Amino acid sequence: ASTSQVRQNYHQDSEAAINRQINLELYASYVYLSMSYYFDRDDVALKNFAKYFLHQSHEEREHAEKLMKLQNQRGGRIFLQDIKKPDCDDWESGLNAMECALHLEKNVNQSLLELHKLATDKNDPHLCDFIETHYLNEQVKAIKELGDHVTNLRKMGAPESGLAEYLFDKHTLG
Amino acid sequence: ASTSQVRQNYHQDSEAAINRQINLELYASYVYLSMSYYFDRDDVALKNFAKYFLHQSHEEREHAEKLMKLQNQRGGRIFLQDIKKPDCDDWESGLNAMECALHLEKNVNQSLLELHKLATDKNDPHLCDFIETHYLNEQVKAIKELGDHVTNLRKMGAPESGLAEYLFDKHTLG
Amino acid sequence: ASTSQVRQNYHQDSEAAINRQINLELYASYVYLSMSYYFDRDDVALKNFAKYFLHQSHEEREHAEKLMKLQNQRGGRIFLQDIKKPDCDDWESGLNAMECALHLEKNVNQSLLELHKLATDKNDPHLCDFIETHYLNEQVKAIKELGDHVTNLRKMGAPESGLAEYLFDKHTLG
Amino acid sequence: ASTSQVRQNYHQDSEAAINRQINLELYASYVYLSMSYYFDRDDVALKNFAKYFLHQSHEEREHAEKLMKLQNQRGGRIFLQDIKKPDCDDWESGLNAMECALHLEKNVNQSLLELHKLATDKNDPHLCDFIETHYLNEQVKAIKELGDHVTNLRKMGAPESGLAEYLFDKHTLG
Amino acid sequence: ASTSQVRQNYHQDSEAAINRQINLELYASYVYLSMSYYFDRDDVALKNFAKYFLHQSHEEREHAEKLMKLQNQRGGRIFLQDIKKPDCDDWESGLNAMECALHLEKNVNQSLLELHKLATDKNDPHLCDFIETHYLNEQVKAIKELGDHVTNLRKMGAPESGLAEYLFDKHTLG
Amino acid sequence: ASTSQVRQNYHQDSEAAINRQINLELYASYVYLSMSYYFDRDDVALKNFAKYFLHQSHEEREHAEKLMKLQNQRGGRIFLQDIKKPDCDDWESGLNAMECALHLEKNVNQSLLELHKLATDKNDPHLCDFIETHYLNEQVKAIKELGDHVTNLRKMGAPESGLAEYLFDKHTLG
Ligand SMILES: [Cl-]
Ligand SMILES: [Cl-]
Ligand SMILES: [Cl-]
Ligand SMILES: [Cl-]
Ligand SMILES: [Cl-]
Ligand SMILES: [Cl-]
Ligand SMILES: [Cl-]
Ligand SMILES: [Cl-]
Ligand SMILES: [Cl-]
Ligand SMILES: [Cl-]
Ligand SMILES: [Cl-]
Ligand SMILES: [Cl-]
Ligand SMILES: [Cl-]
Ligand SMILES: [Cl-]
Ligand SMILES: [Cl-]
Ligand SMILES: [Cl-]
Ligand SMILES: [Cl-]
Ligand SMILES: [Cl-]
Ligand SMILES: [Cl-]
Ligand SMILES: [Cl-]
Ligand SMILES: [Cl-]
Ligand SMILES: [Cl-]
Ligand SMILES: [Cl-]
Ligand SMILES: [Cl-]
Ligand SMILES: [Mg+2]
Ligand SMILES: [Mg+2]
Ligand SMILES: [Mg+2]
Ligand SMILES: [Mg+2]
Ligand SMILES: [Mg+2]
Ligand SMILES: [Mg+2]
Ligand SMILES: [Mg+2]
Ligand SMILES: [Mg+2]
Ligand SMILES: [Mg+2]
Ligand SMILES: [Mg+2]
Ligand SMILES: [Mg+2]
Ligand SMILES: [Mg+2]
Ligand SMILES: [Mg+2]
Ligand SMILES: [Mg+2]
Ligand SMILES: [Mg+2]
Ligand SMILES: [Mg+2]
Ligand SMILES: [Mg+2]
Ligand SMILES: [Mg+2]
Ligand SMILES: [Mg+2]
Ligand SMILES: [Mg+2]
Ligand SMILES: [Mg+2]
Ligand SMILES: [Mg+2]
Ligand SMILES: [Mg+2]
Ligand SMILES: [Mg+2]
Ligand SMILES: [Mg+2]
Ligand SMILES: [Mg+2]
Ligand SMILES: [Mg+2]
Ligand SMILES: [Mg+2]
Ligand SMILES: [Mg+2]
Ligand SMILES: [Mg+2]
Ligand SMILES: [Mg+2]
Ligand SMILES: [Mg+2]
Ligand SMILES: [Mg+2]
Ligand SMILES: [Mg+2]
Ligand SMILES: [Mg+2]
Ligand SMILES: [Mg+2]
Ligand SMILES: [Mg+2]
Ligand SMILES: [Mg+2]
Ligand SMILES: [Mg+2]
Ligand SMILES: [Mg+2]
Ligand SMILES: [Mg+2]
Repeated sequence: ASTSQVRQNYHQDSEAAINRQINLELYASYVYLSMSYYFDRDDVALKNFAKYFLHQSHEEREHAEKLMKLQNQRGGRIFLQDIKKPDCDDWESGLNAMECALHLEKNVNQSLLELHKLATDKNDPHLCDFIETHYLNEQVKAIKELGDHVTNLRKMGAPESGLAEYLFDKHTLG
Repeated sequence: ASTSQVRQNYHQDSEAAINRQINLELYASYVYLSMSYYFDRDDVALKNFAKYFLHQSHEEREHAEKLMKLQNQRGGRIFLQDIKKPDCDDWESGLNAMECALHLEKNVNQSLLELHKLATDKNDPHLCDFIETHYLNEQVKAIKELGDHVTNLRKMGAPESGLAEYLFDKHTLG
Repeated sequence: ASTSQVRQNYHQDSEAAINRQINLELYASYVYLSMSYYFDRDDVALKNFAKYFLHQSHEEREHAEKLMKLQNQRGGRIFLQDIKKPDCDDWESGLNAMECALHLEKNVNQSLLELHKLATDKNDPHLCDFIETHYLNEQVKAIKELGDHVTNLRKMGAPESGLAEYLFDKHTLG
Repeated sequence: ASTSQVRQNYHQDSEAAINRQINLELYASYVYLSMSYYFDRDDVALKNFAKYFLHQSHEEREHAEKLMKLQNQRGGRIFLQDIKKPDCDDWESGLNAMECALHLEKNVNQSLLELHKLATDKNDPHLCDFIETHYLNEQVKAIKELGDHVTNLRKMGAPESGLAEYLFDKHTLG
Repeated sequence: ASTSQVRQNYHQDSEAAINRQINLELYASYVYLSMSYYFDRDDVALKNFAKYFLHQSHEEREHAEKLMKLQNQRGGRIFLQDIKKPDCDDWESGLNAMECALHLEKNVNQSLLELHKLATDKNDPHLCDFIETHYLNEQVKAIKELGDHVTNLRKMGAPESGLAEYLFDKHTLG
Repeated sequence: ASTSQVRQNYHQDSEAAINRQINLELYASYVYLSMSYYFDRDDVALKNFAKYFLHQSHEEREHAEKLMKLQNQRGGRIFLQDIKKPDCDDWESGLNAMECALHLEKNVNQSLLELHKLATDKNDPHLCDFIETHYLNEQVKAIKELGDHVTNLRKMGAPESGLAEYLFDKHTLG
């Protein structure tokens, strides 16, 4: 119960929202992990898709860690939840994985936007700045990159052209 | 259904056991993550406990990844499950965290030993070698290190001596 | 007849099996040699297929040499046999060569697995360790790589697309 | 009585066997020490035989130390015994010393093989791996080297040719 | 049937003769391989004989490869045959191995001379130049070196003097 | 029986005394070896005590070797005896180990002093100089260092303070 000695201008609702966001970032890490190893299957075998999604997975773990650090910086208390498995076991194709990643990042961005709204409603400028500085432009860049990737794959003839996915793997992700 | 072109001498039971082990390693990663940020709380404030457990968390993620790679190398199919949250939100003390980590690593080791027994019963020497080479001695070393740590903390007067935990933090984990 | 001064715990059946395995490795070297120069024909002209299979040929000669060294280390006696010519003179296509290499490596792996079973039945842990350390994971990696290659070529449109085989030659084997 | 906190899957019989093996390695160190200084006598005066056996003596001390470390890693308890003096005070000749070293290393290897059998019967894969990784191939290499040395000395005309032992000292051990 | 686009002034008899020569070079590689590991036996133990013959074995594999490349350069088609095992399993002595190698190289040289005669009869100056440039002087040098070696071993008292073979191993092959 | 060609002014009693001293130095090496691994136990876990005593163990082996060399330099003949196991299996504490080491080094010093008395009574100045130069001041320094260590541990509150032994381990032995 008793307060943290550091706590100031940090609403309990913001504290809870940061714990939800921690879960979401870990969930995103897990989705990209799954995607990565899909492309490492002997019957998929797109090694640069695999590295690309692994890198993205590790990023998301870093995003989670930074929110954990924030929780403590502000005197909130971290409460972890189960990290749900991804929706898919088999991601179908390079294009479909990229489409799923785009939708994931748009979902993560919507959560961060709700979090910023809350921080604004509770007049927490430090939390607003945090989210703006470390998260919002990362999301906009990730979303733009994924859209670019989907566009290229589509134009190249994916998913039906295995050639298209192979060449994208070498030229864009390589 | 149809076979993987790479698959040879890889029993379905071993395939399932590797998927269980993947979950366990990710679970271990999560426990150490939680422990790490506990020591980063302003009311705990043992920064080298925090770094030590973070490093251990990242290790475990690497151990999971290597099993995922193995699954694919052998032509098995990765099936992920929810990563359960840790048993504890509050780890009590440096000593109690170390005790919990020891019990975690002994549990992980017991799983790997059951996995090796299975691999032996199914006459899978490649899988036996894998487990021996990459996992079993890591576990024995981790277990020994954690026991050493618990011993020192106990001898120093933890958990009642906050001095003991502070000085261990600086001299052993620092 | 009279024993080797070094010989210990080395069954005559293991000695014979190692001589068979020596022949098999040299045979594998010969198959890859043949494949290599097929891709060097003026009417095939895929120079990176050619280098890839030449490298694999030299590897296999090294694998044979290490078994010869082992035979002597254990006090067995090397008995060489004719190295049979490969099954094919003309390997048809990049894809078909890769398919044949996959089947070759799976055959070599099955032989090594039978050899390990024998070594296990004769309670020869040094020989078990030898095979595990120097051979079994090499086979699993070779098999996985070849499967990956076959998958890519298939997805790209080989063997009918001469473009697919040309581009694979440059991007994967180059 | 009470258990070690680290102990897992480590049979008391294996614990005792490791203590016996520790004694044997120290015993081997002592035999090579004695051999070394024999060749340093003014009436023997083969300085490279002396260095060769001293190096081998120090190796064996390292092999003992690694088993001591293992005992502790696994939660067993080290119990030392007297290190018996070697069988011989006077080793007769370079050839006879080499012959005695060959028989010593074959004895040490037989002990390690019995130890591996025990570890296998008690389903201790970590201990099996330990012995395989750190000991069995060292023994096979040592045995092969000693056999090679005995062969050369014999072919050269030792022990009757003092010239043979002198020249072996310079060309093989030098 | 249909011609190679590159083929010019390349008689079918020369094409067949190059395929025979390819087999012979691989056969020579195999003889030297066998010789090499004979000297690696614990009861022979002449390590520089072993390295010398291994080097010669690898050379011969290179000589085969260059003929394979030639076949393709000229638009002929490679047809491989079984590589026969060597005549001997046990090479008796350093001197006898050297004598056998001399006879092998003289046989290989006689084949190359017949090949040059054919190339001359078919007015193939490119093939004549090839053989002259890459093969004939190599043979003359190899033959001279082997004769020199046999002479020295004979003068030193081989094969009865094990000392002679030991010292040759160190001073000439070392 | 017959004399060594090198022997001069070297009494048989001195020869025997040097053989006894060789045994004592090896015995000291063994005591420190045992002490070292005691501190490596998971329930003791003082790693710098362990390194300190291991270093001391290796020193003593060097002291033995130098006496063996001396025996031969003077034309005496080395006669080895069993190296007795240490008095203790369990050394109780850092303080008690240090106390036992102090008593060991004082015993070794008393032996060397008796040896010097003998060398003096037999008018062997070379042996007197040997002992003075290589042994007596080493003993005085070792004894002083061990006394210093015991004093510090005692003042710090050992053996009851596990904190004291931990901090000594880091600051003095570290
Ligand atoms: Cl607040
Ligand atoms: Cl609030
Ligand atoms: Cl939950
Ligand atoms: Cl930007
Ligand atoms: Cl299977
Ligand atoms: Cl199955
Ligand atoms: Cl689940
Ligand atoms: Cl280790
Ligand atoms: Cl045997
Ligand atoms: Cl047998
Ligand atoms: Cl045959
Ligand atoms: Cl691997
Ligand atoms: Cl146990
Ligand atoms: Cl037990
Ligand atoms: Cl005893
Ligand atoms: Cl080896
Ligand atoms: Cl023509
Ligand atoms: Cl023609
Ligand atoms: Cl044939
Ligand atoms: Cl010349
Ligand atoms: Cl005298
Ligand atoms: Cl006297
Ligand atoms: Cl005795
Ligand atoms: Cl001083
Ligand atoms: Mg959520
Ligand atoms: Mg891969
Ligand atoms: Mg990202
Ligand atoms: Mg994120
Ligand atoms: Mg669910
Ligand atoms: Mg989706
Ligand atoms: Mg910014
Ligand atoms: Mg589980
Ligand atoms: Mg902090
Ligand atoms: Mg770890
Ligand atoms: Mg793990
Ligand atoms: Mg739950
Ligand atoms: Mg717990
Ligand atoms: Mg290992
Ligand atoms: Mg065969
Ligand atoms: Mg070419
Ligand atoms: Mg290969
Ligand atoms: Mg092979
Ligand atoms: Mg045939
Ligand atoms: Mg085929
Ligand atoms: Mg390995
Ligand atoms: Mg014994
Ligand atoms: Mg000397
Ligand atoms: Mg050795
Ligand atoms: Mg040893
Ligand atoms: Mg006795
Ligand atoms: Mg003997
Ligand atoms: Mg090894
Ligand atoms: Mg022929
Ligand atoms: Mg050798
Ligand atoms: Mg040559
Ligand atoms: Mg040739
Ligand atoms: Mg035949
Ligand atoms: Mg012959
Ligand atoms: Mg020339
Ligand atoms: Mg004594
Ligand atoms: Mg330790
Ligand atoms: Mg000392
Ligand atoms: Mg001493
Ligand atoms: Mg004592
Ligand atoms: Mg002095």
